Amino acid sequence: DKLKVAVLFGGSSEERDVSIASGAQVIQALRSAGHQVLAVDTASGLLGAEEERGELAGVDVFFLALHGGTGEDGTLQALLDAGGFAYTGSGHLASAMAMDKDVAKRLFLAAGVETASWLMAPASEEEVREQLGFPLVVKPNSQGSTVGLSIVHSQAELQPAIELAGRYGDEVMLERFVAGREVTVGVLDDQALPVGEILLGGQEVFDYEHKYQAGAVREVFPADLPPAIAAEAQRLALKVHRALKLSGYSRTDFRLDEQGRLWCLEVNTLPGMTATSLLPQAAAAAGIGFAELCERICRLGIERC
Amino acid sequence: KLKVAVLFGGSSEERDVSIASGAQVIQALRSAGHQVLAVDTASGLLGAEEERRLLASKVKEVPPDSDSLAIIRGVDVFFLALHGGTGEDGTLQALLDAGGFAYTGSGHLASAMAMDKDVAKRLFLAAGVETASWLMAPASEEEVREQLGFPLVVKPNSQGSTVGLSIVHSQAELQPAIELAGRYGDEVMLERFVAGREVTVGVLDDQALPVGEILLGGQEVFDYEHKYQAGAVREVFPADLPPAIAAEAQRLALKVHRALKLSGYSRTDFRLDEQGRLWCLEVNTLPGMTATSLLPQAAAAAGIGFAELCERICRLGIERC
Ligand SMILES: Nc1ncnc2c1ncn2[C@@H]1O[C@H](COP(=O)(O)OP(=O)(O)O)[C@@H](O)[C@H]1O
Ligand SMILES: Nc1ncnc2c1ncn2[C@@H]1O[C@H](COP(=O)(O)OP(=O)(O)O)[C@@H](O)[C@H]1O
Ligand SMILES: N[C@@H]1CON=C1OP(=O)(O)O
Ligand SMILES: N[C@@H]1CON=C1OP(=O)(O)O
Ligand SMILES: [K+]
Ligand SMILES: [K+]
Ligand SMILES: [Mg+2]
Ligand SMILES: [Mg+2]
Ligand SMILES: [Mg+2]
Ligand SMILES: [Mg+2]
Repeated sequence: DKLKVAVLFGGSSEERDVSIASGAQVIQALRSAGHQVLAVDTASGLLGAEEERGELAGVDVFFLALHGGTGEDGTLQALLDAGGFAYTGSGHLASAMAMDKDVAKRLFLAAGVETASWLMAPASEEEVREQLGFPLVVKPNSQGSTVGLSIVHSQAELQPAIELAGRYGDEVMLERFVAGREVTVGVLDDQALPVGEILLGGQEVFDYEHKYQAGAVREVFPADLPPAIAAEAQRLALKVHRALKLSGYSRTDFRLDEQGRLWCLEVNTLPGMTATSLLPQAAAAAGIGFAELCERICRLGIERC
Repeated sequence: KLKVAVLFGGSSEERDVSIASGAQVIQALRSAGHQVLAVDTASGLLGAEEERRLLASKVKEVPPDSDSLAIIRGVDVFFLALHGGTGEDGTLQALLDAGGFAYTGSGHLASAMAMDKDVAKRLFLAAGVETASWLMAPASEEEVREQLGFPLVVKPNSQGSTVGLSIVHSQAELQPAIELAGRYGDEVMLERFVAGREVTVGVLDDQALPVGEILLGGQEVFDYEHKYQAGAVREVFPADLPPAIAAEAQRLALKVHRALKLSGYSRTDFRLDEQGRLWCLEVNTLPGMTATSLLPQAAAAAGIGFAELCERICRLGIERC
């Protein structure tokens, strides 16, 4: 039968605007399926009639429409664990691991999932030149939505990029740049969804502004890939999902180089659920509408907790 | 002087060990001139009468049974004298993060990884630290014979104090050991048994402490009774090891401590086989501070008294948070 769902969204991370967009979509979708939905901005509280345009007693599950920060890195998950509350997405350890890109890439390698060489800042000019080369990617260790990320083409560009990434967290990653195509794989309850490609044109990376403006980039589900490469991307994403002990759903990002080899960048335990977002498009390609997707995520969270 | 809240007790199978650790830490910090509040996380901030009775309780031969645990279930720094469960697996750490409180030991990711022995061992190998072959239940008897063979160790993935652990010498013993380990958590490890010597390395503030050896006599493993009954086993600090082996154990323990992003202090356990190879079992982020505990003995061997050790752990927590 129908659920009472509290959709937690907003928060105080650099991905707050993305989270508000996700929360708005999920609230409408679950209401469309006849569930009772309570909208909670975790930076303010329970929204009234106008703001949407005690009561949480009897809530079956908290839908975590949050992105980044304490909402995605395990902190909120542990808070809800300690309160005995059911929630969607991955648990405390799994969420904390997937947000730490450094730790996650060590586990990718342990699972047989290819990933680009990297160093954590600070790194000397010698270490960078010997192990990484140019161009390279500087990114915060625990951000999302491409926040804080720079492409570094020469040694003189490195320090400003590290300082930029350092404004968004305590650790900074220097990663070998993988030239090629942009591929992403959603997982829903231990099943891979159709692979998607993001067509970047002349751009080096998939940045914040192109991730969340409608029509800024073309996104193709199922991607126009040789069947064996798409099957490999799905095989690897499931290995990542299982390796980090994720639950419910996830979305894994790959770079596909000009030689046909896939390189795993990261996995996201709370991927975007907006209109332009990648995971809903992969689900729709699999035949799963957005409302059904939201309900299934709810029930997977209930079963786990 | 500081104002310290010592959190202890909890509702894990290591509750009695935690009470014993908290009692020592509270006593030592009060001797050093600090104001100390005692907090059993199973109830709350204790009054003097409930403090007096709780802290006098000694660790028993067996851990607190499930039925007993069912009934149980201006501060400068929170000293976490807890062991296991939510007190050590990152849950409480995240609680304290969210409240902006300073606490001792490792953060919430680091604590969660060290309690998950499976994940920790993957990171051991990533850091160049040897560790024994292992499988996670469910594993077919076919897989077990092919990968591990006998003897092997069955242990809960996320316990401590040797709770739920069995040595399996034959096929018939395997299923009962897995059922036992499953009464103490959701995940169960099967690990190749390493015959040899029992070696442990404390770390304090990114420095290794003198290596210790636990002399087990004829016992194959270091169990709950022998860990906490006084005089049950002889423990040697600094261990009587070839210097190159002790120095390698210390190098590896520091690699483990840094690999899992631990903070403050830790204690890493190894088995040393007859060929001189070290095999890393686990690292503990909230090691015991009881009167029979290993970390205080390593600290003492480095010239660090117990009260000073407690104070230094406090200040490392304040500086981190
Ligand atoms: N090593 C790399 N090589 C090439 N492009 C990269 C690399 N790392 C990141 N990028 C680009 O930056 C984007 C964001 O990187 P990602 O690692 O997915 O972090 P985020 O969590 O911010 O999405 C990717 O979608 C990709 O376009
Ligand atoms: N693979 C193994 N080989 C030999 N002895 C083991 C092994 N694993 C555990 N033990 C024994 O069991 C004890 C507890 O195991 P450990 O991995 O340290 O778990 P705990 O977190 O319960 O201390 C060890 O001190 C050791 O005596
Ligand atoms: N974390 C963002 C927001 O929702 N989905 C995301 O994926 P990412 O941009 O991290 O690749
Ligand atoms: N976890 C226990 C209690 O404090 N220190 C301990 O180490 P372990 O027995 O886990 O090796
Ligand atoms: K991530
Ligand atoms: K441990
Ligand atoms: Mg991400
Ligand atoms: Mg990404
Ligand atoms: Mg342990
Ligand atoms: Mg141990």
